[PDB]
Amino acid sequence: KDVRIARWVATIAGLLGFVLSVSIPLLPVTQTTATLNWPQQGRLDNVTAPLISQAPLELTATVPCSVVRDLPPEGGLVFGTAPAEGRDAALNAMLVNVTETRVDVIVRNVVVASVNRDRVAGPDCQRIEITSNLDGTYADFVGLTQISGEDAGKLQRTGYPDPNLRPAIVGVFTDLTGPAPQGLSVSAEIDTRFTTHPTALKLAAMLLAIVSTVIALLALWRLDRLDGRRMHRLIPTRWRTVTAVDGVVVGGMAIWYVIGANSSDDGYILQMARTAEHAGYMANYFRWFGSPEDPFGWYYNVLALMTKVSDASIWIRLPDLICALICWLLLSREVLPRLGPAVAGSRAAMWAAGLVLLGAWMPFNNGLRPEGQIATGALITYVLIERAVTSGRLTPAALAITTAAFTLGIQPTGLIAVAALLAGGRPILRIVMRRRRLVGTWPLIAPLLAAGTVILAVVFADQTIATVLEATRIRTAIGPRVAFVFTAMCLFPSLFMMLRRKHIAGVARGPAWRLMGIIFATMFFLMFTPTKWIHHFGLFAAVGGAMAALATVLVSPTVLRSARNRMAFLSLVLFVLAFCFASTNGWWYVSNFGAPFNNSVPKVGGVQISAIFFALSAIAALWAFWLHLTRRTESRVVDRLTAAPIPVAAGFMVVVMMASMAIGVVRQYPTYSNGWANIRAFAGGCGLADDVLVEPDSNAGFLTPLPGAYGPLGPLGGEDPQGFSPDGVPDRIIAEAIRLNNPQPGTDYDWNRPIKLDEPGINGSTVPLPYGLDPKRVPVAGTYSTEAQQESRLSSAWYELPARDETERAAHPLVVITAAGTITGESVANGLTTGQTVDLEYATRGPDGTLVPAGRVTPYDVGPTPSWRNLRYPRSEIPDDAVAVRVVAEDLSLSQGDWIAVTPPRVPELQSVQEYVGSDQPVLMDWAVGLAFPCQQPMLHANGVTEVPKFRISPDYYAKLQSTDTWQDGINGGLLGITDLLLRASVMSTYLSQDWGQDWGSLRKFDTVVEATPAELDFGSQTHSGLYSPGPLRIRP
Ligand SMILES: CCCCCCCCCCCCCCCC(=O)OC[C@H](COP(=O)(O)OC[C@@H](O)CO)OC(=O)CCCCCCCCCCCCCCC
Ligand SMILES: CCCCCCCCCCCCCCCC(=O)OC[C@H](COP(=O)(O)OC[C@@H](O)CO)OC(=O)CCCCCCCCCCCCCCC
Ligand SMILES: [Ca+2]
Ligand SMILES: [Ca+2]
Repeated sequence: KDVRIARWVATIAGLLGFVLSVSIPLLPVTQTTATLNWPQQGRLDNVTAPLISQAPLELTATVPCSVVRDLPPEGGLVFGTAPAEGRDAALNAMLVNVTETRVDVIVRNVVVASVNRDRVAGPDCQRIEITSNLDGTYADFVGLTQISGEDAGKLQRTGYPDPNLRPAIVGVFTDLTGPAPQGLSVSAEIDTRFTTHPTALKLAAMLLAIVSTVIALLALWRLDRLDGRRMHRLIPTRWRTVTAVDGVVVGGMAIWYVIGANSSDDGYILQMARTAEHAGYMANYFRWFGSPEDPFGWYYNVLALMTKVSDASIWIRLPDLICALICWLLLSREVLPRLGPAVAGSRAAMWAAGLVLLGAWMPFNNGLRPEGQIATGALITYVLIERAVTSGRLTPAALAITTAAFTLGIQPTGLIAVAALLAGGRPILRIVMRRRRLVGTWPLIAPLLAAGTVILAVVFADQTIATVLEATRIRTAIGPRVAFVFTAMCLFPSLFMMLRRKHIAGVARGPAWRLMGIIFATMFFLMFTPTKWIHHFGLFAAVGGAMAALATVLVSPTVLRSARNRMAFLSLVLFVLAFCFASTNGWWYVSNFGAPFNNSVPKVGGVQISAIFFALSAIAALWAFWLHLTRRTESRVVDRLTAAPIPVAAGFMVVVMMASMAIGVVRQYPTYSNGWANIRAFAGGCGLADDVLVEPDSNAGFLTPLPGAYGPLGPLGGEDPQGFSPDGVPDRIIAEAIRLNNPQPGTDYDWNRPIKLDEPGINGSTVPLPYGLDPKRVPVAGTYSTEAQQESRLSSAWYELPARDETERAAHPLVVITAAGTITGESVANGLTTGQTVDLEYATRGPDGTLVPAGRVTPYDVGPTPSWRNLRYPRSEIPDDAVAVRVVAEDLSLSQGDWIAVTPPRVPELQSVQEYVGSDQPVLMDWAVGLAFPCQQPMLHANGVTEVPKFRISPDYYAKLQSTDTWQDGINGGLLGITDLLLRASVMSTYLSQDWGQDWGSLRKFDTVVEATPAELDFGSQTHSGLYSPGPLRIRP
């Protein structure tokens, strides 16, 4: 017979799936082992090898005694794991130095083996053995002994047991030259516990597990088919017909996909995905020491396989569109009819569902973070559980358990899906205790275990359990957007109306209560979550639309035979809308450019709009009170107003968002907008790089001074300069920064530079200059003083503008003046910045062959005050009769903090970012700017080692200072330790093509402290047990 066959098959297949799937984590795996030796080509030349883990698994080194005899009297590095002139190299690295009397080994601010030099060069000493491993950091000087102290007579071994004392390796640097001596050699064993590939056994077990689970579910299907019920071959009318709500939702989703905003964590996911295939494992790439997101990481591998085609924004986030359409179909054609005949008979409920799904999908679930996919999985789970309860079969329950497992394996906030299994638990238990009689217990229970457990074969493919435990150890040791509450405003009324009246005429109790309990359970899980509650709201997009479709029926006049309650509900909706129109931080970093309200709350007329909604709420509530006092019923006006409040509210918010985005596009057309760039991607577009402009050499367009008799200030002051002095700038003023006395991460080389220069400029200046300006070609004038103050003027010489041509005039849209002080100028974030006057006065050549002025131009001064920053003067605001131009500066403030400093102007020689950086140079793109710079190549990493970057792109000042500098600091596991220790940064002069007051971000050039070349690593392989760990990593002292 076939029933007994299917029983046996189900049992054996499910048990095998459970066993093998539990065993996948503990099974062996092949790891590639890299190691690094510094003398490579038999010559003493420096070498770079930036480890992303900021420490090796072990280090050994051997140094003869003769090398000390070869250096000069003032020797230096015999070797070091970072350059001696680097930033905090003596705090983060190993250094073997010779200070003219002592041969010192300095591990991180710790002096191990400090020994005289006249002994090491003697005839007794032979070698120096240095070893840093988990057992400690020790150094032995063979042939010698301790002469002084309590340790006298015993060997010259010295050091400390501390596994957190292992150095940070970004190379092997020295000061020696020539051939290599016999014995000098280091050996670093790099940590590569994450980059692996499976054995044949593990792979075969995973494949057999998936096959057996499929076999078991097929056999359980053949067992569920024992009842005479069948699926009819015809499709129903609802899946065949099409409506207008379908068109509205689909069109809105498409238009928002192209034109609309994007989430905040996009570059995070994109850079992880792009670097995963070269690495060999999904790394976070910004934090936590190259540790993976592998326990919740398979969607990222889907994105990584997608990146092999293109990295555009219109392709990599197609899953959002797919999942949106799937949610809409499953919600309109499987969720609403099963709630009852009332729902799916009305149109208002369908409009409510569609519009709420739109409004919740818009700010959050358009991007790359998987919140919308989680919502889709939860909806699929609910649908399959309801189909199981209705049809009485157990296969959709198993498929729903599988879907819940995967939805949890996307992101830890997928536990919402599991809530469905907690709601539809007792029905499935009833089914199991009902079918236990006909067929036994194990044929049913085994496939469910196999379904729940098959996720371990996908989640632990390229990883083991020890790696995951280590990654969690690091993540726990180190630390860790319009408001929408349609969810709550729809959960409260449906809840109270299901509690008030027991049974509703034409509505199902079970499905509604299950949906409501799902939502309450996940809100419970989320209030315990340390992250802010409002950020995780895209999970309630589809289920929230379902609850809205339910709520629009439980408040209509067909059930609520009282007007006062409906007016109260209207007051509630309007109060909610006011609370959502007030609390809005804005949009995030590229959608907030052309939006109407960028630095305020909405304000039309003469007072904010939230006040108008609170006022409408007040009228509604007082009207309800009057209805209560007149004790009337069934007034036609209320039946006209309270026909459908929720769809009207949702449509209002939808139209608001779409209008904001379309206004941002039309107001900001030729330069960057999300929609314009995405439309441009089909034609070879590259995003913000196409619009952003940069000066390769920031001294290229300095204008020629006309002839004149001038003073010691030079041509810049001019014929009566008062209160301006060439060295009139404070000690430490730098480019786009403030130079706090205590340091910060991710800072340029200008911070730690000296105060004064060794050689003065043309005029008697000593001030450093920001953007690579050579003080032998660029004068300065400033008014800061310390003995007594005075009112200061400056009116420079007429600087001859270049020429009168059209192509040149098109390529040269600016005249720029570098200045530091409190200067007035327009902007976007904060317009009309009050302060002192630095203006650009232009001329028109008279008929006598002589000059005479016409007017002035006011700048666009974006950037931190009182930093060295570029002041922008467009050439569109200048008449084409212009031939000459001068600076006019006034200081009418006797306070010691209101000071001015200026340089001469320049018509820069610009070009785009894509024309200079290209798509082959490595770049350190922060986690905010990856979706606008897709064509740029990030700094990959493979086998523990990274690539030395040549550039760094970053967001605006406050975001760089508050978000990225702190996230990927070296103390927390980021990449800026490597760059701060190995490289020296310098900020560049960048502009945006037609928004001269917008702060798109910053571009920084990296230069090398010392000349060096990449390393030739040595490879091998080892097979592990699955539970193997070579001790813990270094994360903390
Ligand atoms: C990767 C994501 C794939 C999602 C699949 C969703 C398909 C939805 C649209 C299909 C068109 C159907 C037209 C049939 C028209 C039709 O006859 O309706 C098919 C059936 C309802 O059938 P009838 O209406 O004939 O049912 C009898 C009733 O009329 C009487 O009550 O609806 C379903 O069961 C749909 C749900 C399938 C869901 C299966 C999902 C299982 C795979 C899980 C994927 C996991 C994703 C992981 C997380 C991201
Ligand atoms: C009831 C059964 C339902 C179907 C269950 C899924 C079927 C199995 C398909 C994936 C097995 C993994 C691939 C083999 C594993 C293998 O042999 O290669 C393991 C491979 C090791 O490669 P290396 O470490 O050399 O490099 C990989 C790197 O290049 C990328 O990280 O790592 C991967 O590529 C990670 C796999 C990502 C997996 C992406 C797929 C995620 C599942 C998508 C389907 C989920 C929805 C299911 C609907 C219910
Ligand atoms: Ca791997
Ligand atoms: Ca002053």
